[PDB]
Amino acid sequence: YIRPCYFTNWAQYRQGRAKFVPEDYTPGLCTHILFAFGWMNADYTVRAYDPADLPNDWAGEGMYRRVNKLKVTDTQLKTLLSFGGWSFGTALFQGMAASSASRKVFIDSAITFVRTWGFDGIDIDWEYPSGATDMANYVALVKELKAACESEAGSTGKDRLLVTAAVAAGPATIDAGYDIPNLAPNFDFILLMSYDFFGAWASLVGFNSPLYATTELPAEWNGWNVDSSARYWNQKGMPKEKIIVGMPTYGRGWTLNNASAINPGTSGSPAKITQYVQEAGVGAYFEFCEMLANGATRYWDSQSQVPYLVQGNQWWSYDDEESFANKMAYVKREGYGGAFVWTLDFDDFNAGCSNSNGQLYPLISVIAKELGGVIIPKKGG
Ligand SMILES: CCCOc1ccc([C@@H]2c3c(-c4ccccc4O)n[nH]c3C(=O)N2Cc2cccnc2)cc1OC
Repeated sequence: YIRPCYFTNWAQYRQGRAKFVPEDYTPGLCTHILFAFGWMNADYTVRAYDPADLPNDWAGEGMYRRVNKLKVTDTQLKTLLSFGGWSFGTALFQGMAASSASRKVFIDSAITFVRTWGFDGIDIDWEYPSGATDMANYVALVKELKAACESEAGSTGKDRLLVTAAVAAGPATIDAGYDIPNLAPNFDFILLMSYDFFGAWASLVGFNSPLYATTELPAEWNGWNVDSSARYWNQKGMPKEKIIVGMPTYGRGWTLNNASAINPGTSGSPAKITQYVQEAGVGAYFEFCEMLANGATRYWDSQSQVPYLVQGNQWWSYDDEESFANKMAYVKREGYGGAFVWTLDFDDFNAGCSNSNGQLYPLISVIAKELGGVIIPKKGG
């Protein structure tokens, strides 16, 4: 079972208990660490996102080496350099993928870059390719990228670089952007972004990552859930061993319009900002645990098999130990390739919740143990 985890190189800048560096990783937590993110130049060459990624005078070894140095104490761990994300937008992807020669510049620059900095593969999180032009250029990029990685491996004798992508879970996005049959043979696996189905961008109070649909939400959304999107990628021609189910350690929240209307499918505006994530409508597991300690009421959605909590006018959809174990039993029963996490930094990665029994990574640990057979230690002696 492939169990990748996203490392974000800006989580080191969060405050106090939220500060996350690679040294907070613990062996066997993941089989793959995706480094979010690598960056691009206007000419589509590759560069570091953060100067602190490279060995420097101020931070020292730098985040690339500090993440890759994790492979000495986790001897089966592989790393990948990810490109894109939502903040990256699409204008630079659209230009880079526009021609054989613009793609090759990125492809050659990227393969060189990852071999220089110790990564075992290249992850494309273009969010999102859209339309016939994009759809064909995206298929050309992944085929040409894999083609170059095979060559480089053939020439060098090294194990071939991995070629993955974080991909959309929404049916309309999936249709407008991805020629799956022409993509599947050139991908090692895809990180299915089976979350952000509902969110503060809209008034519809819903679930970030419902495993199944619920009749509490209007039928028009029956496809916006983990099970439907994974099936959709399988049905369009991605093999299951390549579909890695996405797992959020963050949650999405709302300021209710009516404090006594607390059911899924009510209406609201973005949630109040939380202390450490500092993004309205988003919040981390280590923040939700404190809400539960400070009086929030925990609810379980039986149809969608995920929790929500309510505290005053604050309504939060999130994931916990129960929803994680239910999604992992889901992954095994249905035979998908494994599960990945967005992100390591939103789990209670240091058993720092006031409520914590000491378990490091209470959420991600369930994936190590239920998919990997790995027991993550408790903090302390
Ligand atoms: C669909 C709209 C959801 O809104 C999102 C906004 C941003 C990201 C996230 C992100 C950020 C970012 C980081 C910390 C705090 C605020 C931010 O806006 N910077 N780059 C990225 C990124 O790619 N994100 C999404 C992502 C990429 C790959 C895999 N999983 C998630 C995410 C949002 O949800 C997508």
